[PDB]
Amino acid sequence: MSDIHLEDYTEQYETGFATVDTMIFEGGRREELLNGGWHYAVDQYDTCLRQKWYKERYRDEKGFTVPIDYSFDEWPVMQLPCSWNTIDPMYLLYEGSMVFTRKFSYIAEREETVFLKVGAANYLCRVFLNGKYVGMHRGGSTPAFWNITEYLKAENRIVLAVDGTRRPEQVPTENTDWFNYCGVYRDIALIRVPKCHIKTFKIALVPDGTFGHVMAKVTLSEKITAKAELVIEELGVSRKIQLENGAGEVVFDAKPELWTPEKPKLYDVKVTCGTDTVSDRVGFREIRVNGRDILLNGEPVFLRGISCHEDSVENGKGLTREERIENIRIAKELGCNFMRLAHYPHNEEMAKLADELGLLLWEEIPVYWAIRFEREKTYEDAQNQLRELINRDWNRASVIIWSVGNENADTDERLKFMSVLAECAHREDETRMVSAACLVNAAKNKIEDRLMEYLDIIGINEYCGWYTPDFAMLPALMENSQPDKPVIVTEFGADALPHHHGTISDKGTEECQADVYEKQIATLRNIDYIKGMTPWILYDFRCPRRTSLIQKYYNRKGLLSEDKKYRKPAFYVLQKFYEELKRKE
Amino acid sequence: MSDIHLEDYTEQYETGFATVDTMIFEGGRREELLNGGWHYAVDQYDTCLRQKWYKERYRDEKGFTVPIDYSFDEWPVMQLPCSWNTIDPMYLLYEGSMVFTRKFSYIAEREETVFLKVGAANYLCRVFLNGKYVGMHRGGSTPAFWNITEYLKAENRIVLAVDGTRRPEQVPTENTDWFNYCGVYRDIALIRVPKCHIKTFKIALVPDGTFGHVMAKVTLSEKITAKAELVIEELGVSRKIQLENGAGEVVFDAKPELWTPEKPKLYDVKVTCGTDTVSDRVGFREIRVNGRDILLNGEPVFLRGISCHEDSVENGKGLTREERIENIRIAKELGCNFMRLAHYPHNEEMAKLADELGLLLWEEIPVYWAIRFEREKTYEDAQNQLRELINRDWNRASVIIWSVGNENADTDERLKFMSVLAECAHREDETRMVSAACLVNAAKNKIEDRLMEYLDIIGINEYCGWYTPDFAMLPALMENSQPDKPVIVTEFGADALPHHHGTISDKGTEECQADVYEKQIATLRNIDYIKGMTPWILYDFRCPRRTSLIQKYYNRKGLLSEDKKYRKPAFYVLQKFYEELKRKE
Amino acid sequence: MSDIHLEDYTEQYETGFATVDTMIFEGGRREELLNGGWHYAVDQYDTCLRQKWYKERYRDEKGFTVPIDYSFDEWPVMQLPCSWNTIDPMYLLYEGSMVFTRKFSYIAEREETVFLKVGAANYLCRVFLNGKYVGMHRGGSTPAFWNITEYLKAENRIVLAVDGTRRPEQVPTENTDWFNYCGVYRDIALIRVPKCHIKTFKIALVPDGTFGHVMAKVTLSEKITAKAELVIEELGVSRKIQLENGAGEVVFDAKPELWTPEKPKLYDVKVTCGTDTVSDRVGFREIRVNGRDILLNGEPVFLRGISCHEDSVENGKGLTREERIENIRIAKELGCNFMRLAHYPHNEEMAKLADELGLLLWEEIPVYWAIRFEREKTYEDAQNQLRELINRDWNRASVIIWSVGNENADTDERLKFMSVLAECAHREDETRMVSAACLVNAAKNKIEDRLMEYLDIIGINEYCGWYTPDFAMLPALMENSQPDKPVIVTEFGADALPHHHGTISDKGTEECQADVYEKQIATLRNIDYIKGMTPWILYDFRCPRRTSLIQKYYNRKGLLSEDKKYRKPAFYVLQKFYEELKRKE
Ligand code: NI
Ligand code: NI
Ligand code: NI
Repeated sequence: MSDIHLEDYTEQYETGFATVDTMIFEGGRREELLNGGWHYAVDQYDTCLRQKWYKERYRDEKGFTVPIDYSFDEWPVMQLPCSWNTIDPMYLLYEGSMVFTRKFSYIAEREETVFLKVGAANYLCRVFLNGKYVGMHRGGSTPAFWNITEYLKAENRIVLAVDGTRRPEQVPTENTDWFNYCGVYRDIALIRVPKCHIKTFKIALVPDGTFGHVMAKVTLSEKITAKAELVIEELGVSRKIQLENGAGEVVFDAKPELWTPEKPKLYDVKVTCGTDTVSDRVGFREIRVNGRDILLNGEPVFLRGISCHEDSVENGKGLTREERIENIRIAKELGCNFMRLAHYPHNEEMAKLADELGLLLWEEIPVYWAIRFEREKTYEDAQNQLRELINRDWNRASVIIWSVGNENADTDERLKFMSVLAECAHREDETRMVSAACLVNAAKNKIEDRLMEYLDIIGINEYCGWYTPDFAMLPALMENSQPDKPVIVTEFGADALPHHHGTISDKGTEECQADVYEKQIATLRNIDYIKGMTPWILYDFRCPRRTSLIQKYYNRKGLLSEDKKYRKPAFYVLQKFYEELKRKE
Repeated sequence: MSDIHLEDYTEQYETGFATVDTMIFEGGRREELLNGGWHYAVDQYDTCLRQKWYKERYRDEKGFTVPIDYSFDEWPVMQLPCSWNTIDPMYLLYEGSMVFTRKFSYIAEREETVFLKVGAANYLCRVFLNGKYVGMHRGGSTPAFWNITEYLKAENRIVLAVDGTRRPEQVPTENTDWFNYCGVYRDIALIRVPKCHIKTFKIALVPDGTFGHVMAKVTLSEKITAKAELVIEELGVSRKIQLENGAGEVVFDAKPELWTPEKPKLYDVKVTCGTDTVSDRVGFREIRVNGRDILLNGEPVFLRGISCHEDSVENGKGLTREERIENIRIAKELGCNFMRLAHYPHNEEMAKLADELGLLLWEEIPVYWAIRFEREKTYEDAQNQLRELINRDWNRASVIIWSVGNENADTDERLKFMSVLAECAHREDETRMVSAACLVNAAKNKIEDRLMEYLDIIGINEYCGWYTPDFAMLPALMENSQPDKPVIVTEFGADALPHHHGTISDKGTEECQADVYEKQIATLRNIDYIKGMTPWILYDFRCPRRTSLIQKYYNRKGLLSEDKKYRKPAFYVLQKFYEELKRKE
Repeated sequence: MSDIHLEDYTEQYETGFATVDTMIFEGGRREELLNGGWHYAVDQYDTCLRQKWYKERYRDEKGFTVPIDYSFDEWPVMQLPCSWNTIDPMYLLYEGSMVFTRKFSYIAEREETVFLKVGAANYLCRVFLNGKYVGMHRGGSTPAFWNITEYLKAENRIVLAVDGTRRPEQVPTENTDWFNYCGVYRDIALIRVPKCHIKTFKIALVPDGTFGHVMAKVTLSEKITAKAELVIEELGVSRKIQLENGAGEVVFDAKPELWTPEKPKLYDVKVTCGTDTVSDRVGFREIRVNGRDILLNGEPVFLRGISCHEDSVENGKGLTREERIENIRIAKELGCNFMRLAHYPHNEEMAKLADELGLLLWEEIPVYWAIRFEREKTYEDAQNQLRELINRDWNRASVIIWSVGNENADTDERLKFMSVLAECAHREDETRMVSAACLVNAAKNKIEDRLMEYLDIIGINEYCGWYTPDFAMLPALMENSQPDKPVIVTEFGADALPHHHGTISDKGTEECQADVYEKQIATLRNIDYIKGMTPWILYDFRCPRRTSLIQKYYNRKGLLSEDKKYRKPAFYVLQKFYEELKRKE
């Protein structure tokens, strides 16, 4: 009677992990999706994992039918991918488990390996194929890959069990300032590849100040002596890459036009190896820090930014391509050259669109507030998510900063945890800057945090005029501080319910929010070491912490309403500043 | 930064407990309810307990307003008491926290102590009054009492934070076979009493075989020497009780008509002590076991029973008086003299109506499936709920059996935990029988479980013809067993979706369910040691484990549909059996 | 290309008919229903019958999948039995085909024959089992039986294709004055019987004027020599019946209390033959005609009647038991001893409830208006429906009159068709009277119709004061006529929209309807040869011919509104008349 008497029914599924080490490079690969209607059940008590519905035991050993608690083909249907919270109002506040199943046929036209990719599933995803357990993924915003070659038949049943439960030891914890959207909400794909295939492919301008050297790195699925053929036709590049034990790299001379948000030049690149082919569309640029300067392609820059969550009234966390394009267009209308994508990895199409339309990006993992920094398995979770993100987005010129977390306490255990993450980012990616968003040192009203020593760029969150209501605290904060690194003010802002007006002293009104922006900008614009800002936030987003009548379960710090149809007065305050900077160059 | 960086934000509230030791006797006490509209928020991340909204800190020390995430008087309103899951479809699957608040005025007309009673709140209830923490209750089906005398002002604000979260270490665990209804779902009351008041009052027929002696026990809120006076005018009784250190008892002669379900005679009793008065309405009966016989008032009985959950389509767990009367009336129409109230304490009005209308009762605590038997604090939770139940219902003649749990594994840790619970019940109540529902010993197909040694009556659950599909296992089971004490078959049955028909071999149909009842009765009715049965169950109830098309998130073992408007064929099978037994006397 | 180029795709299904000759007697037989949720499609073009979906050809001979236009297990679900028109507003006016399918398991515990019964399906029902065609039924209001023994497997799929299409050559034609309710709307059953089983059982009081002799006739499924034994324990009866070639009968002495509506005495009767047993619950009464007198148990009666359709706002033609009880109770409150069930066989439970509650009945087949009297296959359809009705209801004491049709033209072809139907009824049932509802002879304003010669009782429809607006035509009609047999006025009345008032000259108002009843009763009550009346009608019913603002697609001649919650003034006019007759005895 283990289905009712087994206390630790999940331990048996802690195997077959999808991790950064099972990802494959997808550029240029044809994929068949499993998007569509899946039969589903709400599984509030995790009954599928206790009773093992995926085994489909309908009769006992003696031929008697047994009672069952599921009916796969007669279950209702839900269109995947989606955040299930926005499918039906009954599911808005549901954060337990749902079980999804469908069938598909499989015929190999040649010898091939097949991966299942789940583009994102929050928070846990357990995979079953033809009655057998494939494995699981932990972490709610990164793609998960499993080699399913050995499970496939001519006709298949796949089951996905997805648990939205919040837990203090997860990354993030159970307490955040955003909405817990659950389910399988980015594309589900089948990827056929040769037995010997390209597993990783990384390419970048070498950040040596000459703008004339390009590095490319390849690893294969097998330890083999081989070569790859790299082609960049527009740059006249055709170079051999020699592979030893399935890995190799090359550095070669080239003269690309350097990518900027204003001139987002991209190049088609193609790599062959054995019978395999991949391709990408990549820009070349150098991002460095020199003293207090942020240098893009050798030139100091001011990052005119805005923060942005992955939220949608209709789609929850599963934004469409159109919604991503809208966010970039509105940010550029606002005058931005930079966007802070908070607080987790967004859909990879965001950085691809930023590559194409021209917008610098900061990408982040949800090491947020009271992470269990002492727990080794929590470190393993965080480091895997960091490395998944870096591996997924390595070739995105638009991305210039990896952030290892946000608003964590300055304790010994936090410093060990997050400094090692910062070292991990640097080791995984020699081309990009590493940052994090820190709280103000309240005792000294000072930019001072032990983590900052390990960062290329300091992010500081401050809410003077709001959570720190006395505006005079802001000039004092900047006078008290003299960092030797560039500073991005990674958050400031104020709530305003759309169309809620009052005096500038009425916190929560449009007038007060615009007044906060006026005072913030008047101080920050003349601090020499502040080299950017990403005010919180582009538009209102669902938020379980905000319950007042002038919040209505949305964080109201957006410069636009939650459907992005309406611009609040503070939008035009920030825009006027950014357009001034643009006019000055 | 405590509200965002404190990991263990709940430890500070582990104080001011409501327990069996803070209960007061309520019979004959005037109460003022706080039922009504309460302003409320969905508090998914427990923000109220982290930010301490109940302190209502609206300005800082320098007079600046600070942003806040709540608005008590402008929140929407929910009528309490209720299960919040049936209030709106958005809350059906919500099992986090909600925060409720309202105001009330208080004027003492004489010196008095005041208790707050929360009739039931699942699972945790934290109480705040005028910005101060009063305390909390743990356990989802028993009434909670706090002395609030020292918190009261002329105008008051009360805040209740109620957490529906399921946890493995709770009682029950996170895995049950019933629906997790959450909220404050029985009466909220203010109770004014003298400073020295009657704290407990227990009265029962002495089970000495004469039916002519009555015991009465009183304790006071103060450890003093005093006399109480007990009056039963209809029986010519007036007796003093000498109290010492706040406690005393007396045994006296009386000639009551003995309570039975067929003739449920009740008597008004009144007790005074100092300036305090309490009263009750009680029946007098003797319940004993002799060998394999269950004896009511000296005569062997067969308990023609049905099991029953506290479930309602419209009201969730917060059944109305009319719904309880309906359940009793339908049970009696079915031919029952007995009902198993599963698996937790029902509203105390159930046993009061059973006293009045005439139905014998089994009441139970949710020590169900995989309880953390090794954890001392889990034992403390279970023991407290057991003692709350017994103290609440001590004077209910209809209740004859306390059950200490259901379908637990026969392990050493379980045995230590549940045998000590059974000893607790025996020590707390010398007048009633103790039982539990046990699984069949699958190794021997036998009624054999180490806990049975500690019980007066053996409860056995068996599902031959259903989960044990071979009917032949049932005669084998009864042949293999020769218990020395009475056996109640506390569960058997089969799913049937209302109006879903098929052949008797189609599991899940009405015809198969009726066939299972026919074969169960044919065997059970001729087993000498089976003195009762409570088939599972009177009517269909919400059940998160049952997801098939012929279940629809209801357990379908009811003899009636979930609205009790429709009787399935198996209803008449059982009814015919019970009416034969009644015909025979 | 058969599914697209075959013009006559239905001819292949004109086989395996369910007819009166395949019916079996059901009294006392255990049945397993197939009522429940069936997966279904709207099949507007009869694609299932052209493409043969029931063969489930999913792959071609080379193993390729082929496209299909159905998905049995993933279709939506409809609860059967029902009139599909009242299931959803989208189906109210749908009268094409629908396809229903489900599965069921079958295990024979002994050698047995199995019948499928479809209690009623309007108009055509085609049956498929495990991919094979079983057969079909024609006729929308009678039960259909097919021997499916040789089709059954351990796991079965049944498909029912049901066509509601109206056709001029059907019985009824495409033009009626009632609503075309479609679908399988009475119980679907599986019936297990011995190979040699009792096929028909008929029992009645011998109409020889002694009231002391009972006849009983039995036929078997096999043409063998055997004895049956008949028992009526309450009357001290036990008699053998000698069967030869599968058939025999017996007449025996018995002293039953004679059934009347006021004292509806019934008796349990049981018949055994070999291993088979059937039983029934029957009353004993004599119905005869002598001159102009209708004699019940030897006494002249006046039939205080009302007409009644099988109509329900919520359920369409699939009335519940409660709705039938309501119709009988309201008729008796109106003062009726008699009801005309128009214009087709109602659920057989109607006459069983009339047996029990006490109401005399007229039952009728829908040979209505412009039947294709010249077409032999239309005659075959009508004769079969008549014989199905008579075989179904032979043992119902409440039924005293079989009606062979309604308001047909007095032509030579009609006379040949309907007189042979009347001879059929007489030959099939020696115990009951035969009638029909005839139009007034408009040339003579006279009761005169060539079919009346073949009837025991004359039914005349007349609408003086309504369709014949001059009331003076009614006394003229009765003056012009001097029939030699009893006359029942089988229809009169007037529209009244509930709560629609006006002057007595406003046709369509309550006042005018009451005025018509006053004048009808004033004349009819003093005509010597009028021995009964069944005014049209008890309550408003759906009617596609009535489109005015004061009709709203209902026939408004009811004495009550369509939900039977409201009694119009004419209700009390008729009630006052019937209670005067009852007062007089
Ligand atoms: Ni406005
Ligand atoms: Ni039914
Ligand atoms: Ni009126």
